[PDB]
Amino acid sequence: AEREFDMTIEEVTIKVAPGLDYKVFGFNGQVPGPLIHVQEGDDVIVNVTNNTSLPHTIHWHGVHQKGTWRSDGVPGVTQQPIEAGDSYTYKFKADRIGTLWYHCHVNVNEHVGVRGMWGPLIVDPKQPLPIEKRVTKDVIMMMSTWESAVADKYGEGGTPMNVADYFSVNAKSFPLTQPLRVKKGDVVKIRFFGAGGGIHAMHSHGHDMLVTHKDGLPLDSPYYADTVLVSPGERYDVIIEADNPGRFIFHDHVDTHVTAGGKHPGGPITVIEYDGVPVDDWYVWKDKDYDPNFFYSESLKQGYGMFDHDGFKGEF
Amino acid sequence: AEREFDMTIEEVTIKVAPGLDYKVFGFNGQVPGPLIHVQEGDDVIVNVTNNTSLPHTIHWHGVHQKGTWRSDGVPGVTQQPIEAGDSYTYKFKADRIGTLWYHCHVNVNEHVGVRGMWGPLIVDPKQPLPIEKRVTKDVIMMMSTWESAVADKYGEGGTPMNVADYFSVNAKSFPLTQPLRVKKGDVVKIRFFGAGGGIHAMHSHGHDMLVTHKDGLPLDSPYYADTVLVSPGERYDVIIEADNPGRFIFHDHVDTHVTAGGKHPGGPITVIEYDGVPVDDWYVWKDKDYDPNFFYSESLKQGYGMFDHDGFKGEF
Amino acid sequence: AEREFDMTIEEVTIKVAPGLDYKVFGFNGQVPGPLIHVQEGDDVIVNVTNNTSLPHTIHWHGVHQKGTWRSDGVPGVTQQPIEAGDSYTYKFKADRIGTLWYHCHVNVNEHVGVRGMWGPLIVDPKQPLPIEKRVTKDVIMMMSTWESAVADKYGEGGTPMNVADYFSVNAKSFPLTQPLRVKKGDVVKIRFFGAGGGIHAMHSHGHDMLVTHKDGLPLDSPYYADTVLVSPGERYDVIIEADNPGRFIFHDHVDTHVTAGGKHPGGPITVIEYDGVPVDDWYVWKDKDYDPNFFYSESLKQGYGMFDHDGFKGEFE
Ligand SMILES: [Cl-]
Ligand SMILES: [Cu+2]
Ligand SMILES: [Cu+2]
Ligand SMILES: [Cu+2]
Ligand SMILES: [Cu+2]
Ligand SMILES: [Cu+2]
Ligand SMILES: [Cu+2]
Ligand SMILES: [Cu+2]
Ligand SMILES: [Cu+2]
Ligand SMILES: [Cu+2]
Ligand SMILES: [Cu+2]
Ligand SMILES: [Cu+2]
Ligand SMILES: [Cu+2]
Ligand SMILES: [O-]
Ligand SMILES: [O-]
Ligand SMILES: [O-]
Ligand SMILES: [O]
Ligand SMILES: [O]
Ligand SMILES: [O]
Repeated sequence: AEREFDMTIEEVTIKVAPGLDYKVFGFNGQVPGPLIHVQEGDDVIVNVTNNTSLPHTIHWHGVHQKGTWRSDGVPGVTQQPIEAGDSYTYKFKADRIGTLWYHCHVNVNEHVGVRGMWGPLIVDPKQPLPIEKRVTKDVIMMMSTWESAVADKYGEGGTPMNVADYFSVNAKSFPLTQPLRVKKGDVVKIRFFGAGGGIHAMHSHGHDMLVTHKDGLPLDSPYYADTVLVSPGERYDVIIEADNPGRFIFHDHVDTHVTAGGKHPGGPITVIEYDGVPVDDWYVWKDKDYDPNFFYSESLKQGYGMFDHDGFKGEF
Repeated sequence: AEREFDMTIEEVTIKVAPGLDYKVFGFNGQVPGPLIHVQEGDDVIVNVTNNTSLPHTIHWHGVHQKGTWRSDGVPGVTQQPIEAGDSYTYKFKADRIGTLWYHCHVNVNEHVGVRGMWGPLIVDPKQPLPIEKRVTKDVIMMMSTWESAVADKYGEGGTPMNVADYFSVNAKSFPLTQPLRVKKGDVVKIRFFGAGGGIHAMHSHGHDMLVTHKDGLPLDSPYYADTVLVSPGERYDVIIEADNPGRFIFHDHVDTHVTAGGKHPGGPITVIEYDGVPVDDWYVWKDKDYDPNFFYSESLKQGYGMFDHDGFKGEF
Repeated sequence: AEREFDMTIEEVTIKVAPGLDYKVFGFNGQVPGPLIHVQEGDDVIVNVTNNTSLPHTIHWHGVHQKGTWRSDGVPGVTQQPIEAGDSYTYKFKADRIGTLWYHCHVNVNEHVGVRGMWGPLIVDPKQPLPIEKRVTKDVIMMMSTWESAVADKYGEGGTPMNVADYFSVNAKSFPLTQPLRVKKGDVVKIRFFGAGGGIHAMHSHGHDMLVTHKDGLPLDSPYYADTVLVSPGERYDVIIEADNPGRFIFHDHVDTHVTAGGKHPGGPITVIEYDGVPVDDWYVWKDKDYDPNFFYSESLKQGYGMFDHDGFKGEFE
């Protein structure tokens, strides 16, 4: 089918960590950008309006651009950039299946590295794996890093001379991340994204992960892991059988990554929280103000389209 | 069978490199911590006493904690910390096979990152692979990194603002490591662990490695490699057929890691030494005071339980 | 067959990026070093003369040195170093197939990390994969990093204390790299090497890569990827079917790696340029002064032997 979406680029401020508000260029004013969910073979049309002060593009990572290379989104190579105030339309056929993503391709070290210019693009195979058939919950985790020294000033950041001192999943640092709430018997698909410039060793306590897809394509030889290394650009899809009730932390195992501005704990940390496990008095997330769509799992149930999430919106 | 043992946590000092003594929090006062070797299905009981001035826990990485999540060792999630001077008992069933490990889960960026709070946990499968049946020598290699500036300073370190300037295997930097001594026809299992916060590209001269396990689970499709990338939290098991006598260095190929405080050589370097190869007067290790258990290879031969090793003990 | 080569080690200066000239120890005065291309089972003889002021060796990474360990090239382990002005001869049988490489094994954090002491060693299998037979273009991409503070000073660099602020493929930083020119129907083998001390996430726009070999040995279970992580010492071989005409950038996806001295763009970036696509006036590489051998693809067609390339040569003092 033909699916047409309108996107903006906005200058907004987001709260990444306690102690760290960050100036970003949010797609539709949010970080992660809106979930785009379509079916294998669809014709996609995205009209982009640049409501910021600087030029951008959108590149569709993993999208072949079969017969549409002029929509690849690379300045100086497939198009001239989208300037401030201007608009531009992308058209492509979603013939590549799986977990894809989209991001700015202007000044990528800064725009993608620390200005949040990215979001998920999920293409459903017309014919999914048997394994995907059993899935009861779909989960998106986009990891990135932040440089506090340049949080308020567009135009700097993302070089080897900068210090990345805050780490996140879906643009929040623990304890501002949210738990992954499951019930016994759930079949959980988790899609990891190396959205920023760091490497993330994602480790699930209490469970092994079945690695089923690399960069959205199904592996002929899936393998189990308790720790999955995710590096810039990559995606890994895993399956977790939620058959082991408890509270099980789920986090980046890169030691410096579980800090925030030098202080521990912080970073890409969540907790697999099983329904019905009694909450202890000392539980860090006792009485959490809970967001069931922090990993886009509600949005992912709503069919094809473009989904904003107010939990990800920034302030003007 | 039920395996019960007693572990303490001690403030001790170890020598990591010539010129670098390091204050660590050693399990049973040693780094690497004691080897725990059990069989698949064993019931494990660990009585832990914190004889240090700071709180810790012990998390059993790879252990599912099926119906025992309260033994997962995560402060604020599965337990309150073990305070200075107190004791805590962990109980779990070793139903997950393979190369596992354990480490503190309090202040992990420092404690695991630079204070040595880790050790190996090997669970023997009921049904080993055929190649595992042929193994004549079993080898543990736990890689980590060190920040010389905080060598004397508990409560500091393991942040992006620190500099990791020393590198090791089993808490020694070359030349203070030990050779891997083999004889022609040996079948060598090597287990690599990403114990600290760094990434290590483990490369065997003179030989290809067959990669057989990821995080302790057997791959359906094992593959050969001469260089295996090991990142924090991960384990890789390989097999080397010792069929090429010579002296063949075996080391981290990450260029900066074969240094020690800016000097070369150092870091995670050993040498596969074959019996009967004549020794040149210029061979760097011709007069080595040899420790046959530097890779726990002897301990691994002595039954099921917990094993200390005097060569890893620190000074009070 | 017996194949004998004479190699030198020279002090030269290479241009890594606009405004970054770098002092290196180039094999045959070039970085990447010369392509060595032999057949499985050949007996290789390499006579090395050190024309620089410092000691070196050559280690043959991936070469088993079966019964020839004393040619492994490691100082203090298998030999004494090759001192300034001296020579040394390596002999080994190429019985290990695939994408191998060679590099100095003295002071490696500096010599391999920033002095360009490395080059590719390709061993053709007697029995290549079926897919390898469809290949119409073979491509070598050797990634490394550079520390500008020590560009002019042999004897320093390659430590945790240093800052790697420039990045390259085959020792050039975009825009001084060259495009990968194909035509529709091409079958492209690319061989990625982690020559330096950095990690590189190589991403092909417009195409998936079929990953077929790890460290030169064929995988029983090849897999597709659009992003392949390459870390020091490793090689990956992939296949790209060139069936999607466009201009498709191909680059290290590690964000800080697409910079040069703190500026963007730069780093390990090329463009897959399909012959049939009309060139726009704003295209960054319109009228590029083109080197068709930037990825050794012409040398790789020219038979067994050792091949220099002037596009990689630096300047003598
Ligand atoms: Cl064409
Ligand atoms: Cu942008
Ligand atoms: Cu991308
Ligand atoms: Cu892309
Ligand atoms: Cu953990
Ligand atoms: Cu601790
Ligand atoms: Cu762990
Ligand atoms: Cu764990
Ligand atoms: Cu080596
Ligand atoms: Cu050298
Ligand atoms: Cu090497
Ligand atoms: Cu080697
Ligand atoms: Cu790109
Ligand atoms: O952990
Ligand atoms: O090496
Ligand atoms: O990208
Ligand atoms: O990309
Ligand atoms: O863990
Ligand atoms: O090597």
